[PDB]
Amino acid sequence: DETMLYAPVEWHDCSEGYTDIRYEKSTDGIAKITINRPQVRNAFRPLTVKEMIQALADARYDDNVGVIILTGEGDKAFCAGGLNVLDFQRQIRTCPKPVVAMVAGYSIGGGHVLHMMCDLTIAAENAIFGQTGPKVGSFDGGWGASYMARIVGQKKAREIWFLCRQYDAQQALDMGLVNTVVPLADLEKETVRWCREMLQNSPMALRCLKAALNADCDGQAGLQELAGNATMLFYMTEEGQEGRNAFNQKRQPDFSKFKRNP
Amino acid sequence: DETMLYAPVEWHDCSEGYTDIRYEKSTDGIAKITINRPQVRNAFRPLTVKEMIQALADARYDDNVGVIILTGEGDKAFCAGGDQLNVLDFQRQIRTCPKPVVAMVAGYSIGGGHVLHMMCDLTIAAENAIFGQTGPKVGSFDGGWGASYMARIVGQKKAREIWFLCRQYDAQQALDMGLVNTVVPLADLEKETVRWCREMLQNSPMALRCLKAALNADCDGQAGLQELAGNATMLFYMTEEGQEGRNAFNQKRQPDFSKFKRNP
Amino acid sequence: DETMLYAPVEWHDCSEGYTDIRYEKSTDGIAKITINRPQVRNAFRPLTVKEMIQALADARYDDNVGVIILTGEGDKAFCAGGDQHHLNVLDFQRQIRTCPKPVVAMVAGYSIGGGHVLHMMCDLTIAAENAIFGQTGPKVGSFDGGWGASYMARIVGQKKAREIWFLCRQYDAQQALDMGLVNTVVPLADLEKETVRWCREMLQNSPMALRCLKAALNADCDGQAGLQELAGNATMLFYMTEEGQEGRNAFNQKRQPDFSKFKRNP
Amino acid sequence: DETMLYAPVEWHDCSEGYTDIRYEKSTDGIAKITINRPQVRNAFRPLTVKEMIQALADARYDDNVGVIILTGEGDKAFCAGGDHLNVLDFQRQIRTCPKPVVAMVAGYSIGGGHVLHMMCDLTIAAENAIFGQTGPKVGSFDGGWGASYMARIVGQKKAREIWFLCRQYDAQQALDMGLVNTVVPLADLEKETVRWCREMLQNSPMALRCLKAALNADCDGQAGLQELAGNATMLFYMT
Amino acid sequence: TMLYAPVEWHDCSEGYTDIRYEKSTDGIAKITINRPQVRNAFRPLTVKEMIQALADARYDDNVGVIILTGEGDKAFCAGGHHLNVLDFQRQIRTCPKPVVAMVAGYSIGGGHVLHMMCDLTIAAENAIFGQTGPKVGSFDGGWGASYMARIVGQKKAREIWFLCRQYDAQQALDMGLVNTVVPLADLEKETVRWCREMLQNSPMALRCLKAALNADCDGQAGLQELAGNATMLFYMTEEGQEGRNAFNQKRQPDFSKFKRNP
Amino acid sequence: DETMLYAPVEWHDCSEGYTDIRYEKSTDGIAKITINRPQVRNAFRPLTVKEMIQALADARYDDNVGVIILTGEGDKAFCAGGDHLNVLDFQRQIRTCPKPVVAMVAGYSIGGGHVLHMMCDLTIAAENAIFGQTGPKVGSFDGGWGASYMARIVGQKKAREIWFLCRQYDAQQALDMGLVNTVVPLADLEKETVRWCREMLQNSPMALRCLKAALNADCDGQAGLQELAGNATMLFYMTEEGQEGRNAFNQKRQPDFSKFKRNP
Repeated sequence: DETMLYAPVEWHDCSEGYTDIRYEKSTDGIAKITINRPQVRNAFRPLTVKEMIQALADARYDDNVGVIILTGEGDKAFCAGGLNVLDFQRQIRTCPKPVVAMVAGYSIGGGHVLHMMCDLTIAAENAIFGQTGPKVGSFDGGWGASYMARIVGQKKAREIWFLCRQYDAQQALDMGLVNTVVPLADLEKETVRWCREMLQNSPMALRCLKAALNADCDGQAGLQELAGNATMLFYMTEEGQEGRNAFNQKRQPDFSKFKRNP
Repeated sequence: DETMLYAPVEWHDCSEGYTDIRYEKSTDGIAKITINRPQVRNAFRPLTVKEMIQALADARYDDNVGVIILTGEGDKAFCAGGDQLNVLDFQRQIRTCPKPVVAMVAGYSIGGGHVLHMMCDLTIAAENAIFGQTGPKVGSFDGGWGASYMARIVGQKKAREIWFLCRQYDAQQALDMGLVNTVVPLADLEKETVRWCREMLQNSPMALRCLKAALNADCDGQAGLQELAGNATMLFYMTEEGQEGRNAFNQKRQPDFSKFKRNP
Repeated sequence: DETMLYAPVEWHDCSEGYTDIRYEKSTDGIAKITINRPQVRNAFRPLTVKEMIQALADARYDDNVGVIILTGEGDKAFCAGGDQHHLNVLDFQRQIRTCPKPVVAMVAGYSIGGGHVLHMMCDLTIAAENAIFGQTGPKVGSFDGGWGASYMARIVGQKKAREIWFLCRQYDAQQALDMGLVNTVVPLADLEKETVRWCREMLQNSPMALRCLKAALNADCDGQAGLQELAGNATMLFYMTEEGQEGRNAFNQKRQPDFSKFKRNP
Repeated sequence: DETMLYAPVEWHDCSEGYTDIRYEKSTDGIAKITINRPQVRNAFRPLTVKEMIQALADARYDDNVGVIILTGEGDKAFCAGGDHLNVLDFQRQIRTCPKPVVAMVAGYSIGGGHVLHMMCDLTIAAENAIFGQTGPKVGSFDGGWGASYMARIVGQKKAREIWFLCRQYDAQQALDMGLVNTVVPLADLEKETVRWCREMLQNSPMALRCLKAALNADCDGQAGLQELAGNATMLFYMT
Repeated sequence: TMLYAPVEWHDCSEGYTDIRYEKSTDGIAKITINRPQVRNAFRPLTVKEMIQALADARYDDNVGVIILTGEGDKAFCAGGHHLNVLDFQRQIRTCPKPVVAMVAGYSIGGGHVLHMMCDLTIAAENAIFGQTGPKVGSFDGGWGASYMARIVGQKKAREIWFLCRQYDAQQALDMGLVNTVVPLADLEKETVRWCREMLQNSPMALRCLKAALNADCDGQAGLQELAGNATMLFYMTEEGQEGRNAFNQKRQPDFSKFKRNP
Repeated sequence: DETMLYAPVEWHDCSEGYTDIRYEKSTDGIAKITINRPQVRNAFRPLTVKEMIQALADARYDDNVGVIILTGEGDKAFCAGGDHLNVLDFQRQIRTCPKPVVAMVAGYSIGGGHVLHMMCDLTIAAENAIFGQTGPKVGSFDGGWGASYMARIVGQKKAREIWFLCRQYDAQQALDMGLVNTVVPLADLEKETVRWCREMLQNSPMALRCLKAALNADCDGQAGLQELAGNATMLFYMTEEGQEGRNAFNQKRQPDFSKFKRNP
């Protein structure tokens, strides 16, 4: 249990070919995407987004990977800011595996919306959060606004966007913006523990819950994900197989043989 | 297979204990609930509604029933409405019924009775069918599904016309605005309704319940998500991974989900 | 009035015919449904659910009942969840939802899995200092993607909801309180005393008002299902007005309705 | 019956102080707001919009008025569009007006003028009515109720066609796709419109108000809930 | 020290009976309910005046933010025949400039719904919050209930409405019901500071973000606001000026000139 | 103007590297994606989907492309369905594409193939087009946009009929119910589709992307808001007030917005 949860982690490198990020995977199922541009507090540029999309797609399709971690190189910044990033936001959202934001230092502007899109956020004590749109003539009125309101509520979301202040780790925790705050030195340790707890659980259940939680926000786009999971489940049932069996066996499909539950 | 679809239908009575309705079941999986108060155009009383709720509850739990027909006694009225709010529980019941419910309408479907046919997944209408609301004329209204859901069927302009003026509409009018699925001769109302039921009966009962939930989900927010997510939970229990918990419990061990592959 | 709010409560048993639950009513309008399977941390089985549905329907139609308490027998568990694939619990969930009377979860000890969704469905939750909360689904290969997910997010927010479901940890009373999952935490010895005080504060208010407010709060989540409840209440109210009675009068009097006299307000 | 429905209509003038519109009321409960700029096909300018806002508020507050008709001067145009975006205010006022609003359309209902007839609860169209949007042709658009609400009337495929191509549609096309409620001969336009208004006027004004809010609530989230709850509150003060 | 500079209010209350209406050279408009006798409860005329003043502020090009408060230190607004206050709530909501509730003392019943509708709430240490409707049989099931849930969550909203208790400033802050709590003597300088931080930001960004946040709640009504801001943004771009330019240049619009971004 | 609409269209081949589809572009800005498996009535397999995704992404990033046509090789079929859920990504991609996507349907558009034409903004159908779902008949279903979005097109009664009975519908029936935009002779399918595309290409591309996002936003909750707001942000960057932020940084000074109006 605990000892297993805190066992060391061996990161296998998969960064070959990438320029702005590092991409790594552990034997037990964690993929980590790290923004590697600390000279600029890990702000992203178009290439960085293109690379993260590629890396996240890789994780999605790697059947040994169960959880993805998003983080920034170093301890001073997760991501200080930036529009292909809209694609990336959708990709995080629709990923059937949990994505955890591991935040040390600055998570600001587009970088702040990135951590919010992640299913969970594990913050270090030196973490700082905030938006900058209105101070620099910009804004994210998509998930950056509505989804934030679903995390911290309408009063706080309006404060965050309208004033563009910075919030420390404690403030973030108190408003329910991050899931937990740990000392900088234990950030990886704690983040890896949370991932491992999720890895012990049913991947199909996580996938359906994530779609279900998205469906409270995304209208039909959410229904598409939720119903897609239902369809996938249905193919794995006897009645769902009677269809293909109808072909192979070459005959009329017979569902009269199947039961009808209330 | 028209000789099969239009094959004769053998109803079997199950109305013992009911006063205001008849309740019958065909040998091939169709349940029929008939309002039996033709003297007042099949309007419903609270008793009529209680009975309908019981009968529908029965059809839902009867493993031999795949589809349900809702209709009125005779050829002149489906249901003229509340005999001039228990009906609200019945509407929800039709809504969340995991089997298709079909309104077979001859003559009047008015007021509360018009909302009834609308709640049904499909409506098969005789050429003599007449439709419309009466609330505002008689100082009342159904601002629930009677309003919003109607708008998901005929569009906002037509829904506003139907409710604000309270006119009556003939079968062609209903058909043209998409309020009913088909119009057939009065004499063929039952054979045609039965054919539609049989076409649905040849399809997967699980696929139909999932689709019904999915279509409701476009309208019912979280209540819709509950229906849809509830179907996903049933499905999951019928898979290997969805049985590991149970297997694990029975074998006195920890569940191991590493045995299962992570799909993209 | 402290004295009135903390006055002794007089319970009357209405458990006859029930096997898995107790059902009691107080002289001052509180109905209490108690899961009575403490040997299994009050886990529910199909019979238990059929019984709660029936007791809740009774409370719903009892004009002398204004509030309903849901709880578990003893101090060790509220409800540990489903017992050892039938899903009648979903009907029960909808029944709690559409009940026009406030439903309060009184939680001592464990509220886990399906048992956790039950307290969340309740309008309010009063927790004892020994209460423990959490889901188990993913940990045991199952899930509740209905109100158990979406409605939970409307209570604690999306970050916490994903955490609660993805990790399946257990949370203590202060943890739950801090995240807005329960309404208050009180000593275990005073659980019923405070719960009854909360019920009585609600009982001082208008049943019709609570009914409309509950429907309005549901409507922010339940789309057309929510509008149905809200519109049903408007319909009730309308029937209690002179304009709404002119229809029936015209009929009784078999003349045409005349709404000409009624003002057409802004 | 029909005799009552088709009885002569007698308009009393309430246009004093208005420049771009006419405003009249019948004693049987109809208020009529007419855009009066036929020289430019009844296109509205900012002044026209504040006047309409002002006339609609008057109508809402006149307890003897149960239904409002919005129309254009003459037989050639209902409203050919905008010539400040205060029309968004007017769209919301029509929406939240507790009384039915009927668009009476002769000729052109185009661009901003098309969105105006759609906002109205009902649309009675003459045989010469022509409908359509123009935004994308002229490099603008109405992505509010002009898009979403339109989809709730004619469906998503048609709404995308109307907006993406900006064609003009005749009265028969409009009727077939559910865009207008009826089509009548140009000379019977007011006669039929007034008939529809009188049928509504025979009904419960409280019922109409609650239903309109209920139908808005299927589209306007919490803002629709606010209207509906406001009605429950009004009903409560009568129990 | 620019944020805490003194504030010069200019009176614009001429003609009003129930309210005071003032403007700062700085760009802040302040609508003050002036009925301390009755704890600043509003009557229909008060609402009519508040609607008129808020419209003035909306149309005053020099005003960027609006403050709503009650006269004195004992009450913001104790509550409320015509329900014109519903129109005022919708006007606060659709106002393209942020509206800040400055609360000293009681914000109860209809007065509580009023502070909630405001984008932000600044409370003094002596502020008291809560509903009273069911105590009287009345109720606000519009934004008064659903919107409150979007602020404090469903459990807390049902509690607030069903029991009708009073909550102090700390409790309101702990639930996320108000944005901050400051001493009574600092209420105005703090509120002015928050306003000035907003006044330094892009007004166009703030209006877009306010519509985006409303849009998560108000369905098509919120879409109308957001799209309307899009239409306004479009008229200020080269492509959105091709129609007007084509006409002035006596020629047909030509959009082939413009790029088609991804 | 009609002369221009019916001018010939020259397609330039961009099919290099594709196995299951053809991908072509006209000089006036039309990108066409053709499912090229007529021997199986143009059913898609996972590879087909991956290729369609790549081609649509290319069309999206091609500044010279303003409209996209999706069609199937030959006159007998648009797409007969699946030949495995990567198609869901493709549906999302058609939805969020900031350029109009037009389904050009000859013959069969069934099952997964029917949902595909429905996801397109518009559908131009030939006289011989046939439409329908098959899920429940073969123990499958599309409860996402296949259900809810369909209902936003033809209404809830028709949607329930289409899914529960799994019948086939001819071109006239489809037109009648609002499932397709127009029906043209088979021989003119190409001609008419290009005309419609050309009508769109004369309009503002920015206006079209904004309207498409606004129309999606009536269905897709926060996912639709992301799209609409994303367009608002793009518009904002093209205004002087948006540019003050970038210019400030560029000019080495803190941003100042006092210069801009505070419009009502």
